[PDB]
Amino acid sequence: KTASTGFAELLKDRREQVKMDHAALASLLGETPETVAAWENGEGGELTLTQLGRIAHVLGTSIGALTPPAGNDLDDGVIIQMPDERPILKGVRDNVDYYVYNCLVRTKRAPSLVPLVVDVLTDNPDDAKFNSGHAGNEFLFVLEGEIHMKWGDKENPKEALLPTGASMFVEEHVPHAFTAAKGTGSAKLIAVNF
Amino acid sequence: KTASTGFAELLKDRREQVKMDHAALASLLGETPETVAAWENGEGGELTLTQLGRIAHVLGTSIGALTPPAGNDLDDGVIIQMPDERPILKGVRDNVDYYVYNCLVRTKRAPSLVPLVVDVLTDNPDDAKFNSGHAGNEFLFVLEGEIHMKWGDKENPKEALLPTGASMFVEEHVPHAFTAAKGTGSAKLIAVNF
Amino acid sequence: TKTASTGFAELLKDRREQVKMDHAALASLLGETPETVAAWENGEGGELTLTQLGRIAHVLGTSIGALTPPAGNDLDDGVIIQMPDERPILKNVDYYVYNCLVRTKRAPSLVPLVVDVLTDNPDDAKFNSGHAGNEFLFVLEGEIHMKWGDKENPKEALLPTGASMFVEEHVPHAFTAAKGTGSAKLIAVNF
Amino acid sequence: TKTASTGFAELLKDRREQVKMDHAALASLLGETPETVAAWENGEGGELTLTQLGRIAHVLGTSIGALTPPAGNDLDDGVIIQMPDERPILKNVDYYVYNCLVRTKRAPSLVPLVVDVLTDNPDDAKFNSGHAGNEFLFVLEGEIHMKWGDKENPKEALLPTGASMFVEEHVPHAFTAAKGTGSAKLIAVNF
Ligand SMILES: [Hg+2]
Ligand SMILES: [Hg+2]
Ligand SMILES: [Hg+2]
Ligand SMILES: [Hg+2]
Ligand SMILES: [Hg+2]
Ligand SMILES: [Hg+2]
Ligand SMILES: [Hg+2]
Ligand SMILES: [Hg+2]
Ligand SMILES: [Zn+2]
Ligand SMILES: [Zn+2]
Ligand SMILES: [Zn+2]
Ligand SMILES: [Zn+2]
Repeated sequence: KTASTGFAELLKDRREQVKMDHAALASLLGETPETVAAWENGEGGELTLTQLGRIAHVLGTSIGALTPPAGNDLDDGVIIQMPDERPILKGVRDNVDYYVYNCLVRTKRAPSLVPLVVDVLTDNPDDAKFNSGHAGNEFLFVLEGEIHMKWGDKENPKEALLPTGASMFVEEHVPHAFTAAKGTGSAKLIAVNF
Repeated sequence: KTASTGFAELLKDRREQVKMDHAALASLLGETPETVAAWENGEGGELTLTQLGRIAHVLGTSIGALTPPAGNDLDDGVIIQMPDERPILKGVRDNVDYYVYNCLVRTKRAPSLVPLVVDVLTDNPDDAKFNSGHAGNEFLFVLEGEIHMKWGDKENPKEALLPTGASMFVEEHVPHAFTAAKGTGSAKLIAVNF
Repeated sequence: TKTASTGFAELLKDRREQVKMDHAALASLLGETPETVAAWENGEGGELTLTQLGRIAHVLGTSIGALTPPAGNDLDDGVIIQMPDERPILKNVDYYVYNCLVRTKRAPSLVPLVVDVLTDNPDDAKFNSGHAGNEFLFVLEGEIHMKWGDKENPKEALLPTGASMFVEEHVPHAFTAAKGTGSAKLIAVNF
Repeated sequence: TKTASTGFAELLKDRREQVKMDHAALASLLGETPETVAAWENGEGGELTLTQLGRIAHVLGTSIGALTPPAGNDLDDGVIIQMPDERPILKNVDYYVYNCLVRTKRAPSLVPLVVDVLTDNPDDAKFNSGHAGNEFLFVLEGEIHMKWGDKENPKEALLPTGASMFVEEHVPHAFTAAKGTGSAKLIAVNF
């Protein structure tokens, strides 16, 4: 139910898995057997990131293997966000907005799902600044106006115009950048990273 | 480059993996060693689904392990669909349309990605017919009007109203159904199964 | 068949519905009638060729593997045993005998072997090019001379009885018995 | 530390950027200053407690594991060896001795053991409740009496030297040496 109960359980499981008793694990970590027992009784909440790294190391695993998954924030399998709930970040250069990011619903049950409405306020394709690609795949859909999309190698990009209603898939690790089509003022798209 | 070259390569790999020569594999399948060799030389294109099932069985694996992945239809990591390319299926009951499905971009590199614009033509929540849930997760976003969403157990559903701009996540295997809000005529949403 | 065609029948239907194609839509793309597509979804797809399956998977934007069922279940309440008398052998030809241990469709990548290592000249060790998966090894009898990495300048280890080893996916490796000791035996578990 | 804090630093930044939060946004949600969040992303997060990490992961809609680096690499060009003299032991207490074979951070679920089985009374076999992963077993010495499934009415097998077995994830099982044969030995590979 918490980081430390989650840890207590996963710690005990791993330790038993590798056939160590409290004393063996304690001897590897500069603690008493009693202290290791306390962790497994849910008293590990004040362990530091550094100490957790050492525990994972001596158990031949990662901190992730010893900590609980993200958790469940769903309501019988669903989560809903109303339109006046959306968080917003602005893409700014020299106190000029280039993008506004309208954050749509997210869930701990699918952490890589990041959907956004992007207001695209630059209509100078020169302004497009390449990222370096995502860990995951991405789906885009043009809601308003027309997008000038660039992808691949920032030095010699591939480019395309996407009118309203166009849809696109960008594979993991593919660098990309976009603005509105030259001189057309502004555009809007939905981007779903997953 | 084809089903049969893909198979030829995967067949040889598996057979070598389990330490069988052509003769051993041939003796399990009612063929000569030469025939099995021919398959590995790319001559398996006329093998039936049934015969493939038997080959997979005797090799202790699945037909999928012996056939190539979906393939690559991307253009330097991307695929784009223009708005007048979209395929359409209609949800019809007694020659009355309830839904129109406007199929957005798909790719063999991520087969479970199925994005749709759904025109919702029924505004009677009684008309909502539950599916039985998806293999994958689903993201929804209301583009026009207002949606009456139902989910969970069809006998005692959970329900919510989603106005324009609302967004929603439905976990794998969660049954759901939707119409437009009662009496409001019609609505439109984007649904991204992934 | 029953399982392949019945499994194909169910997954075909699921996938078709998933991409919002009715029988008529799918049938047209394949040059078939809707009744033919219906017949496949009724379990009558057993005579479809590998090439035809490739085209169905293509039009459905997916793979043959996605439209076909997993390997079956050959376990007896979660377990499968192999008795020592029941091992298949393949004799890296004449100087290694491969005694195949238990395998299961529920974990097709698991391939455990007892390898009889009959060469004791490390100079003749022949490097493979690496496995697709990891490997665990345990020296059962004798003493093994293991080589790995770059065949031109390999890492090496002399491994007495009871030694154990892990070889990561794609790492080239070779073994012989230790120079002049005759023969050795290991258990190799590819997983 | 270096690796945990440096790894946290990089993944924190990636995730923050991914969900479109600047330092100030993240800092406010955590009751911290933006300079503090900047300091973490500069490798100064080593003293963060398990509880504080839980809250950072919570606000970022993810897990601690997603914000922390994988287990390191302890391999020598793709390989790790363990010599027979180097086995850790745990003595299912007094009648099983567990001799730990080679393990690696590159495959943390791989736990191979030599199990010395010192009880030869099948009546006393104690059932575990099943593993999280699969298991491969090979009878090294003697003869094993294996039980599995329902402890109330188990499936059983007498397994002579050289027998091999696969036990699927979550299947309860127990073993002793065969009645009155004294002792036995197997290699168990959990993977
Ligand atoms: Hg945000
Ligand atoms: Hg935002
Ligand atoms: Hg369609
Ligand atoms: Hg469609
Ligand atoms: Hg074999
Ligand atoms: Hg064999
Ligand atoms: Hg141990
Ligand atoms: Hg041990
Ligand atoms: Zn992107
Ligand atoms: Zn759905
Ligand atoms: Zn090998
Ligand atoms: Zn076990």
